Amino acid sequence: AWTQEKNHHQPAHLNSSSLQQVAEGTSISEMWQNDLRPLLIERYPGSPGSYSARQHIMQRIQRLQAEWVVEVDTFLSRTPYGYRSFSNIISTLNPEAKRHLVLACHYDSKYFPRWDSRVFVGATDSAVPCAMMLELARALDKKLHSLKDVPDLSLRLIFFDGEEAFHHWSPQDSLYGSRHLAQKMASSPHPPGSRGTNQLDGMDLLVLLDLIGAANPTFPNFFPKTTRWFNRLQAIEKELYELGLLKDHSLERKYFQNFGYGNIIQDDHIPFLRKGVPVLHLIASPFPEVWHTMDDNEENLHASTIDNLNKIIQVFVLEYLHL
Ligand SMILES: *[C@@H]1O[C@H](CO)[C@@H](O[C@@H]2O[C@H](CO)[C@@H](O)[C@H](O)[C@H]2NC(C)=O)[C@H](O)[C@H]1NC(C)=O
Ligand SMILES: [Zn+2]
Repeated sequence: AWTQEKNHHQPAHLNSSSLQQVAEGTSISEMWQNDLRPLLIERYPGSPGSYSARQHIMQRIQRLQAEWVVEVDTFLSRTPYGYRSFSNIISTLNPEAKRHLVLACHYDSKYFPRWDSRVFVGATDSAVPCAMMLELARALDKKLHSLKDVPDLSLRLIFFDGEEAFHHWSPQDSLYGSRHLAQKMASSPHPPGSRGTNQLDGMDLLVLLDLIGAANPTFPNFFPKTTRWFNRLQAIEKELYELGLLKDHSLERKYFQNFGYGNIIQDDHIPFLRKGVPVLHLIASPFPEVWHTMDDNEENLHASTIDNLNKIIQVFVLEYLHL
């Protein structure tokens, strides 16, 4: 049986001709204004916000001509203030297929106390992620639809709710969603019901994205596990600025750069990675120079980036999936 095939996969590099067509088949002003901004509001749990968002998504997907199958995992937990609810979102093309490329932001904000009209939002941290993840199945829509035949392998999106700790980051004041997804992924098997094959077996990669939207970032590579793939972003990022599908960018300041090895950063990803899942963690390091200050907004953003960085994986994602 499969479960071990996951670790043989290598991609289909396309050519310029194609490489052109969807460096132009993406508009980061379309993203800015349909996907992104109408999330720029306070969207941590309990909040009127944690719905205007959640909901916002849902149709943002399904409105699409491709093939998504959308699930709200929702549950009740221990907040250092009591028993708030939580709502993980789970987009899915080909559910029956049984190995998946998946991308996954945190869809919530930080709670921040209320002493004036000003209020947190989190641009970079992190609606920017989700926003691309949204671009990323718009732009390449029908390419994604073109696969109903129907080996087993497709595309899961995930939006974790409860990235952050209320008062105080801890092993048990944080990640709420993430963890609750693991032993729920783990519990349940697909095939339904292939005995020693649950949901955590078909998770092919996991490219978690956080802190995305500053000028001039740098992403380590943490897990050699998945750096063979990191190599793809070495690779994409050059066969590419060369041909100049890249604005306001040079390769003597690369962000997909290789040295920050086996390092102590703790997102939503840890407990997945801790059923040995191969995970890929991508996250301006050092942190956007405004992280969490009230100043984590539009202002200090930068189209360019997001974008360029929006293409890029809209290749990898392919590649992987033999387009
Ligand atoms: C770029 O790659 C594609 C193949 O992925 C080439 O065009 C395709 O070629 C075959 C014809 O049998 C089919 O896969 C498609 O019908 C073609 N169309 C499209 C739209 O991709 C294309 O010629 C290659 N470009 C080069 C080599 O410059
Ligand atoms: Zn944060």
